[PDB]
Amino acid sequence: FLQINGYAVSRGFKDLELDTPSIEKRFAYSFLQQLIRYVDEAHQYILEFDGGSRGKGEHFPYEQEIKFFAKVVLPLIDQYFKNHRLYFLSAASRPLCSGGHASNKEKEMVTSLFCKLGVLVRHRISLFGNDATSIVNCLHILGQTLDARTVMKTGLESVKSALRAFLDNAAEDLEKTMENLKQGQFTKGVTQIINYTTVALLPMLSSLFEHIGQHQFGEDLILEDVQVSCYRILTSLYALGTSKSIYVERQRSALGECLAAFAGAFPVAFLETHLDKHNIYSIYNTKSSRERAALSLPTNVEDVCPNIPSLEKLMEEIVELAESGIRYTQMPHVMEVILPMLCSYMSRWWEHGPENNPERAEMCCTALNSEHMNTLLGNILKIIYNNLGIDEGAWMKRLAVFSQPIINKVKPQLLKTHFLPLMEKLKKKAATVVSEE
Repeated sequence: FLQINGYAVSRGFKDLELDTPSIEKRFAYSFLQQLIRYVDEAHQYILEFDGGSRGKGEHFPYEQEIKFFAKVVLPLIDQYFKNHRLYFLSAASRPLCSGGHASNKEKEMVTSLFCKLGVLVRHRISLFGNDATSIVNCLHILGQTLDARTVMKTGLESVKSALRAFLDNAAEDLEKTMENLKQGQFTKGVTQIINYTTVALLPMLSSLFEHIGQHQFGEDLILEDVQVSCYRILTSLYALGTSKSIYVERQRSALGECLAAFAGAFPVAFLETHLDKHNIYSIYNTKSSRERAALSLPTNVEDVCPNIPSLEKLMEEIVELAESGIRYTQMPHVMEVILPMLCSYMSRWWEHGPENNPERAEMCCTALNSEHMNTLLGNILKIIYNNLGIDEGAWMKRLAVFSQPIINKVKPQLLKTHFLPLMEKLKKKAATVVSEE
């Protein structure tokens, strides 16, 4: 009857204010407020427990709080960042273009939570018994969702300094692992540091750097002193790969993948240091020797990676190994480690090579010629041919999956007449479990 008279029944009032652009009230914003506050709360508690445990206070005053943290906060973070992955990943770079700002401040708190979770996971795998796996899974699932683009171009200084302090502390801890396993090689703080490194630092660092390489985040992440932190990381990782000890023999497998991820994430040709002064983006050109005089830099291109060989010397060594065909046990170094180095390196540097830009050639940085990619693919093939039947292994498989990106360069039709011997030998020795291609 109201209708037929035309009386206009109306929504009770009229909106006085609408604050939709306010990022400060959104679900993600508040959720990360709460997550950050409980992470920091876990931090004063655990750092209090650091003094309580060595003292009389054996019984944990806040056992309920720490159990709540370790059994609720971490798995919910894992599930949330597994579900809403592309939400934070979209930074106007075209992923999830159908919609999906996480905003600048959301990405900023994501990165801050990442750094704070790293601070918590520092040297506490034993303290976080049976859940350090949960922490490190959270680190994987958050580092794979970082937004280094936005973090560097528009971020707040505490978060920026936290990210570089995180990187510097990781480099320092792994360096400390380096010298402590060098000096205590003859038969525990050193053992605890080694366990921390193997449990957390390698899988974490591998995940972070593969994420960076796949999202091309190294072009804006690693410029200012992050370059030198990464050089220290590379030198240490290569030194640990060169170290021969039963302590490292069973962690070599993760080391190769971690350093391959590093090579794919790092934006300056560390194997062609004789031509790095062609790189505009290089820290050596950006800050110059005038600031190397002030900074704690070796002021030299080659001496920053002394024990790391050059690209030409690496090719020489591994081709020589290709005709030699030694057994895996005699020298597991190059077999286990060196090939993924060069695979990731050349896969990253192929587009920065001169073929993609025939113009402005020879002022370039990575002289990776089609013959050079063919040579590296072919000598990997020859290695797998002359070492296929000697006890094989899963290192065979990871070699194949690291050669996966390299195969894209060589077309399958040109691959014939030198891949055919592999097919012929597979027909001759079909009693095998390992398969390729």
